[PDB]
Amino acid sequence: GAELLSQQWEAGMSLLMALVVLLIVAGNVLVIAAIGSTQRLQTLTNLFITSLACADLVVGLLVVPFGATLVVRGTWLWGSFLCELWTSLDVLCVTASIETLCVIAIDRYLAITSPFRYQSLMTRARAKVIICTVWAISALVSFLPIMMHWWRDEDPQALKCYQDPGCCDFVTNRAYAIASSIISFYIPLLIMIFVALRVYREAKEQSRVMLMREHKALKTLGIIMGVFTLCWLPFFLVNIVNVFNRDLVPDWLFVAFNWLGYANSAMNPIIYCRSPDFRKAFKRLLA
Ligand SMILES: COc1ccccc1OCCNC[C@H](O)COc1cccc2[nH]c3ccccc3c12
Ligand code: NA
Repeated sequence: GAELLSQQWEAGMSLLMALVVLLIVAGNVLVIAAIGSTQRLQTLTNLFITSLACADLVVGLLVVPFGATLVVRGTWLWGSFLCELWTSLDVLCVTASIETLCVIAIDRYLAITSPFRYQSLMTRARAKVIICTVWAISALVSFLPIMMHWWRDEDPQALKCYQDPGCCDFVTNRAYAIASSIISFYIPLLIMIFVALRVYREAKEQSRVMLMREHKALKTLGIIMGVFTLCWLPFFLVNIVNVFNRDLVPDWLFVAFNWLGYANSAMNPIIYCRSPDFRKAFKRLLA
């Protein structure tokens, strides 16, 4: 009865979760194998795309599976330490993603306003240093505050969760909710939007078939940026609203918005099918 409902729901939800995991992983392996085996896809810009695929891969392999076992079994099975590690990895991947999108926007702005300065300034070795720098900064603002417990609240319902090994709710104090949201998300979001609008203005101020092909590619990048925003902004708006008033937004919708964020990790591989070169490498690799 209660037990039959539980069996039906657990089995259906395990299946949906396996699908999501599979889509995230297969799609981002494909992006990475495509770029890694197609000389024509090995541009500097695509080094940043690979990094973005690595963040989404880590969400497919680690973040979503743990989150799935929690949603399905209705308890955390893995101990306190893995709860904190899982949370740190979650925060890391969102931070690395939006910082990397920001870099991509800046790379394109430079290329479109100073193609020659771009040429002498930007090399493989420098792109790699930029990628490492993004992951370094992202790890810094993710792991250390979570591992030093700067996020913990003193409310008794929070302390209840922190003491129960089967609770892995990321219940935070307000200061951390604000500061961490601004540092990991809002600041790079704003930078990315400001730069992406400038790139649009510059594109509008611009042989003909080659200019077309570039503009198709710029719009692809513009779409991954806009869809990332659409997928995560609702979550981070509710995160701030909750600080000021917990009743304005029902909890089920806050949770749904987190899952929409996770869903973003399956979207870029599909969006890259707008490109002939990606489409051809995908077809070939699936052989
Ligand atoms: C809504 O909770 C969940 C329910 C079921 C399964 C997984 C769930 O996710 C719990 C962890 N999700 C974290 C979110 O997936 C990512 O949240 C963040 C990413 C980057 C910086 C951040 N700064 C912050 C301050 C407060 C809350 C979140 C963040 C945060
Ligand atoms: Na706990």
